[PDB]
Amino acid sequence: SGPVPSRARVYTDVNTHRPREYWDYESHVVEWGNQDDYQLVRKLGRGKYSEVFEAINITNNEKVVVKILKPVKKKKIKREIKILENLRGGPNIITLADIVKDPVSRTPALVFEHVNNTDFKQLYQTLTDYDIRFYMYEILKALDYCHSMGIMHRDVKPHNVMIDHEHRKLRLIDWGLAEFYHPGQEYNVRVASRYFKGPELLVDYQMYDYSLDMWSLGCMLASMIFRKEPFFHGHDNYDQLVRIAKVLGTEDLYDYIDKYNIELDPRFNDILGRHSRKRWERFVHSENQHLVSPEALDFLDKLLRYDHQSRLTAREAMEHPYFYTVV
Ligand SMILES: [Mg+2]
Ligand SMILES: [Mg+2]
Repeated sequence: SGPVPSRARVYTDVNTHRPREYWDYESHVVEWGNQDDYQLVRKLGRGKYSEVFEAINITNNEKVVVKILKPVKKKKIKREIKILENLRGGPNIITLADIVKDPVSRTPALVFEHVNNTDFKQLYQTLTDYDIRFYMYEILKALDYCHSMGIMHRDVKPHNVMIDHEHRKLRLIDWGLAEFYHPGQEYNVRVASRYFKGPELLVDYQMYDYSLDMWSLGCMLASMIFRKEPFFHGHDNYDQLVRIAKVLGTEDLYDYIDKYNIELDPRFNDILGRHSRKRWERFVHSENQHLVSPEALDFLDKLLRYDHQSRLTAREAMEHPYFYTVV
């Protein structure tokens, strides 16, 4: 009979109740303004399909970021743009300020709000217990908003979270893998980044939803409270499930596969072996204990679950006792 169908527990039909113009991104007309208003100042990073620069808008002195695009399918760029436009102005969502092109080279570019980021490899080791709770609540505001707007980010990871620590300002960026949620849709599982891929992706369960982002968020939380980055460090997508199984155990993995009638790729039986669950307290030690609390472990336990339906939604997560101390 094939895999058992699934629906999101929250915001299930939000796109169904909107007109085609909202979610049919392939029909969206993109118009490109003139990049001449922007003077490039310095390179900030390289993306999957872009080179990103700090720039200044010469007409009004605003500091921005210009994401200069490499050749990509028109469908992919329309998706990123339409999603950015639909989410523009939402809490902790990066603002797409302009869509432009250099007059001579014709190279297209996206212009964004600038964030003075401290890379996670330097920042995370300095965060206090309160800071982790604060920034986690900020990411949740972005995710509950985008999920309510019918969008899954599908690439939540530290690299995609810009933090201006001095100003306690966070923005979720890199909407290049984001997609509209339509209940019943069988999606491509080649999304997210290895260490942050949910078990639904790793076992090829296509009918996933916003809860994918909540697994990725749990991977980030575990790496921050335990000072173990990344938390699940697989050598490839198959070994990534083994790393997860060595923590969550194989019994619940096989129960998840059975519940959804998932056809498990034959290489898994040899590599998964048999593993009992490792209690979360086993990850606590002298150097991370000040970031751990019963509330942090209970919260993490409700994010890192095989069964995507059993994970906290972003709104349920915001109501968790772990955030009761957050102003
Ligand atoms: Mg990317
Ligand atoms: Mg990025």
